[PDB]
Amino acid sequence: TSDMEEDKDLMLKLLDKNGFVLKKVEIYRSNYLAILEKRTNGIRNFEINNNGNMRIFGYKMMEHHIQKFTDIGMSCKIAKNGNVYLDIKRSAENIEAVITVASEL
DNA sequence: GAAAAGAAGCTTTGCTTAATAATCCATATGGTTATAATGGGAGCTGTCACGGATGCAGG
Repeated sequence: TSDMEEDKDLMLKLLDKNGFVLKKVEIYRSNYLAILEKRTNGIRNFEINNNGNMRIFGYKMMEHHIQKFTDIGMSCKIAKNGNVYLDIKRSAENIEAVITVASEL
């Protein structure tokens, strides 16, 4: 969707803004991937699904980071190896909120 | 005889997970300590009845 395009525009705007460099930005399963450079704060990528949900996924994230993203109301799915899903709705205010909580981790 | 409806048969896809890079950490191994530092310790103490093998000795 073009809303996913514009939310990609503000996403790269606020990740490029806040000094969080990217490994690669990928359209994969027709979904966006704002992948972090290193596994910083136990986080892998800042992805966008086309199903109205931008998602933050990681590997062995600390609990207090997860609490900081449930401050802005995000779902989580831990795995058996430390893989953690973080669901939020894809919107510009959620772009600003997720990248401003990620910008203070 | 039409028309909803449900399966056959394709696809994706979010999730998992097994293979593999990375790293770190137990582990071994050896070295190296330059004053001088000179014979242990529990041994049980209240069996016991037989018995055969030493063991010693004088004729």
